[PDB]
Amino acid sequence: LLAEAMVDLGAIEHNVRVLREHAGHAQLMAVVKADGYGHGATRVAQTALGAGAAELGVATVDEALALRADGITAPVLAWLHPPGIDFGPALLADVQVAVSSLRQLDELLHAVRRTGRTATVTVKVDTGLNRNGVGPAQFPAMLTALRQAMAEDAVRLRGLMSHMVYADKPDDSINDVQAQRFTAFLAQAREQGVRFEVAHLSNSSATMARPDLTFDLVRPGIAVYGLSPVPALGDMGLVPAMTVKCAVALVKSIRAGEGVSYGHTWIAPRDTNLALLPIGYADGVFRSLGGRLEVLINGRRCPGVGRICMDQFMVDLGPPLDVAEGDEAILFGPGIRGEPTAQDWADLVGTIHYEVVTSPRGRITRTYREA
Amino acid sequence: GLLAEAMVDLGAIEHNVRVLREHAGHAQLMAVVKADGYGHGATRVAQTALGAGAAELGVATVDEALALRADGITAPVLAWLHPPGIDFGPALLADVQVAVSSLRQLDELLHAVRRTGRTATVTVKVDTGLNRNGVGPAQFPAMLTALRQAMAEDAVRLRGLMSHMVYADKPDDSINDVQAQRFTAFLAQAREQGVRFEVAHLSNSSATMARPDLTFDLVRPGIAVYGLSPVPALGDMGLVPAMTVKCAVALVKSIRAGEGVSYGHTWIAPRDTNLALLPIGYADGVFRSLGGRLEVLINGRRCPGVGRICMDQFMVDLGPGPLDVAEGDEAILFGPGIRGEPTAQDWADLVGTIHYEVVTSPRGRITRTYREA
Ligand SMILES: Cc1ncc(COP(=O)(O)O)c(/C=[NH+]/[C@@H]2CONC2=O)c1O
Ligand SMILES: Cc1ncc(COP(=O)(O)O)c(C[NH2+]c2conc2O)c1O
Ligand SMILES: [Ca+2]
Ligand SMILES: [Cl-]
Ligand SMILES: [Cl-]
Ligand SMILES: [Cl-]
Repeated sequence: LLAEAMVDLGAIEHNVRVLREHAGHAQLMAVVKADGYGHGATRVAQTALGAGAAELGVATVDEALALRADGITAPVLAWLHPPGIDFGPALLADVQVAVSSLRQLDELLHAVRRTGRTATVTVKVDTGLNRNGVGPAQFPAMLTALRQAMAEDAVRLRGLMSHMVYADKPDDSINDVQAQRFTAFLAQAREQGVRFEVAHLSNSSATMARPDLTFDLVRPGIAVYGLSPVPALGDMGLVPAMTVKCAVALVKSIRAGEGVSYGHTWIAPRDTNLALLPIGYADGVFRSLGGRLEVLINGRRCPGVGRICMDQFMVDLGPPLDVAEGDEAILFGPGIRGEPTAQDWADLVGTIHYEVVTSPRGRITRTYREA
Repeated sequence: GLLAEAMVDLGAIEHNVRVLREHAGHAQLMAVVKADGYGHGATRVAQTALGAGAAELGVATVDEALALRADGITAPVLAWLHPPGIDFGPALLADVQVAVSSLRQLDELLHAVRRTGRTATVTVKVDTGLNRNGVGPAQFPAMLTALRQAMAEDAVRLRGLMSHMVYADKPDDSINDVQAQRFTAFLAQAREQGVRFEVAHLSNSSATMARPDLTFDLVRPGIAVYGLSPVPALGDMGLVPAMTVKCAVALVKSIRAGEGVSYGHTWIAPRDTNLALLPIGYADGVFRSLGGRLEVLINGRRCPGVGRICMDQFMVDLGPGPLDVAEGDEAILFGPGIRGEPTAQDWADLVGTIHYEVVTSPRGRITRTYREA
């Protein structure tokens, strides 16, 4: 292969087992939206379920239907629905739907009547993010509609959910505030004669660092992929599952004073040897990494030199060569062999590793190492 | 009923190709459609460019060429980036032109000619200063002697000499003239050794539009085909950006002064206002670093992003004025600018990159669609 994003399903399994230890008695919903954060939703889901995850979480019904089409029968919850969605296919495919407004509930109920299939409903409430959750003042009307719908077997009241303002800051008191607001939502439900089967608030950071805030289920995403939910703490016992690598396509001699790549932004201070790596920013190698990233080749760090192009970049091998055409360059991975990590890229680019792992594409073929 | 789309206006593609052809003068035009047409769709852009006067197509890899051929493209296609040890046989059998950048690569190609019995239509990619891949002056004489023997037995047709410019976006710089002179030197070496190339090409979009004095037999523009200016400091250069990225407004909501929005509450409302949720994010190619910087166009008005861009969504501020946005309305993230929307260059400026990277970013939920010419 020209380049690959190898997903170690053994690491996925390890991470899920670590998360289950932190979750204690709470069931685990593995979040595999965005094609498993770039790792492959279906393969990650299968591995996570086999390692004891109880359920799957995705953003869209489309993502849930793709899992269903691949043979996944485990519970799948979808929580982001565009205007105009037809909930009918979700119902016929036994996809759970989280509603975040009375309009969405009414839409879902019309679909229940049309398909004849009871909806397994979760309600998504806002406890601070201020995105699409139902707000406190609108919750009672939703409870009343839900209770009436439940009283005619139109819905099963499965879940109450909300999402944390901090993905990476377990010590901030907004975590505590959100949990208290969540408890207050549950008290509202009680006052309106409504009981949810399960309630869940926790992302990876809360699961691993705020077990005192865990409700009935946890909903980890980033930690399933082995990426630290609190980077300042280190790897938190997780193993990043994605390794991005590519073959050395060319080894070329350069004389001192020669410029390299567009604009000649790098000029060789010495006679040296370069490696051409045939992936670039159209493949997810952020152009801002130019002149800052390093790769690992035959156990040695080799720094990028010159601009990242659309489909290639150069690294400096130094001055007799220990690298041949066809040898493997590791761009990032768990770090086991000394390679950079997704967090290293995030630091260089000014982003977070979530964005790093949803970047590889194009010539970077996704592959799998079995557990 | 798409949640989001990258709408490619093929009438813009046609316009841009006709503009490039005018600038090309006496030269023919090879449309560069690598990286899936710079994210615009290699096959659809290729078909349009060919109908608007493009003579040939250029891609990086044989794989890209084979995808065009599989889609029914029969026009000339040149591929110029090959991994070591490639089997060139499939390229030969699919009538893919091959640019070689080393003597070793020529040997691989001739080995494939021997195995398949199919003549290779060869271009030599020479190094005139980029120092990436390309045959250097030291190796070119040996290359010519080898090509002459291969041509004599009809193992190769010697189609092309090519090189690539160090500056994609600065036509005035003297290195452009230096590279053109080095390129002429390669051509003169070939002529003196009795090796005739049918065509020579050096010009990218920048050179094609701004340095007609440096044009050889073909020009090889990419970025300007997609309407993106090859010299941003000169403006749109008469081109029309062909990609419009847009999405449906998923939610409109009011918020109160003092409330934070999105992860980390990095934006706190200074006043009561209305927000819209746009259901695409950085996994769809909306660079996270756009957060708190970008604006979108909704019903003719600029609406700034507020709070962090999430994996699959972000919020924009509609303001506290009379609400003129409904769920299901169209929000334009970038486009040619005709309606006052931001451009890809605007994104490039905000995040510190180039529009080349902007247009190869949209993906995921952003479905590629086409408006016919
Ligand atoms: C051999 C060759 N010839 C013409 C073009 C077309 O170049 P542009 O007209 O400037 O788009 C390209 C494309 N180069 C891409 C652009 O971004 N970075 C790159 O490496 C090319 O590799
Ligand atoms: C409803 C819901 N529940 C759990 C998780 C899992 O969160 P995490 O453990 O931090 O990966 C997410 C993921 N949210 C994001 C990741 O990147 N941008 C985002 O908006 C989520 O939307
Ligand atoms: Ca409307
Ligand atoms: Cl959501
Ligand atoms: Cl929310
Ligand atoms: Cl050579």
